[PDB]
Amino acid sequence: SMTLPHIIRPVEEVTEEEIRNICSNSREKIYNRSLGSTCHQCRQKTTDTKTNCRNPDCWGIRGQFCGPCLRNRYGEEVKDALLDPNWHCPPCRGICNCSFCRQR
Amino acid sequence: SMTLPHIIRPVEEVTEEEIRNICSNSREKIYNRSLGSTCHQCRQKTTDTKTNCRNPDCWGIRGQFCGPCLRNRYGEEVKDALLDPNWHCPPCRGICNCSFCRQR
DNA sequence: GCCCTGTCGCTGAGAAGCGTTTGCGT
DNA sequence: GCCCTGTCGCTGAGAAGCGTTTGCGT
Ligand SMILES: [Mg+2]
Ligand SMILES: [Mg+2]
Ligand SMILES: [Mg+2]
Ligand SMILES: [Mg+2]
Ligand SMILES: [Mg+2]
Ligand SMILES: [Mg+2]
Ligand SMILES: [Zn+2]
Ligand SMILES: [Zn+2]
Ligand SMILES: [Zn+2]
Ligand SMILES: [Zn+2]
Ligand SMILES: [Zn+2]
Ligand SMILES: [Zn+2]
Repeated sequence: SMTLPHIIRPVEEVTEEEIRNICSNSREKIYNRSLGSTCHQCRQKTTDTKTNCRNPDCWGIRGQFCGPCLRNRYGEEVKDALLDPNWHCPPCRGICNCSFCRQR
Repeated sequence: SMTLPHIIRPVEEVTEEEIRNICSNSREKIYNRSLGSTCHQCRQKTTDTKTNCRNPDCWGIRGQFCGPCLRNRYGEEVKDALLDPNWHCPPCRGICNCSFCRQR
């Protein structure tokens, strides 16, 4: 299988450092092929904090969104999403507008 | 990867025995977990001859249909499909009416 | 030029087959 | 009953991240 396992992170396990590491400008991202995480929207693998979809039916990394992409494409803040126990990713809500999902 | 490789069989390599082995009644199928092939429509893995999708963009076993399913669900004969160099499976044509594909 | 500082292309990827499985009531 | 002899449920499955990548011309 090519799919990375999806693990749901509880809201009470979100730390201050992770909140401070949410990207505020896409040009300031730090790339890392091993420790980074890929944002579903912009498809860049970087070390900034990204969202975690808490829908049990979600899979893979489709639920991971960076700071700028979540606010610019959906008007939501990553910090609010990380502290929301019922937050579902735009792919799970069927409203993703990335270049791949809006084709069909 | 869980996907079986898709191999396109040329029309000139279809033999008489394979044509004679096309299923004419679903109750007469012979099941075999190792040598059988799965029909996409009825999801039964049997030894009767099934279609081969010749679209290069096809993948997996979605293009394999048994005799009764092809004629009853799409009005096409497996023998005609096997001898058609440009035959595409109903999933490739977006007209599949199996229980999984017609949901969405 | 303006303010809200932003994004898509490409490769290879995209289940399969078991059990609980065989038409409609027009 | 009829003729054309038929089909769905369930489990686990359903990419990810590289390069060619950063708003519109209203
Ligand atoms: Mg391939
Ligand atoms: Mg069986
Ligand atoms: Mg009815
Ligand atoms: Mg799973
Ligand atoms: Mg790179
Ligand atoms: Mg324009
Ligand atoms: Zn992003
Ligand atoms: Zn999700
Ligand atoms: Zn998307
Ligand atoms: Zn079949
Ligand atoms: Zn096909
Ligand atoms: Zn189908």
